Amino acid sequence: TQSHYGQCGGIGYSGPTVCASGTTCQVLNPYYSQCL
Repeated sequence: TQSHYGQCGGIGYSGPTVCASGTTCQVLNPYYSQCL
């Protein structure tokens, strides 16, 4: 799973798109999404 402040992933990311419980996957850029 994607750790806090890590890239959950935007378009193109096929792995841990799920963020750690409590953190929100925020798609900042279409390809860069971070777990805040």
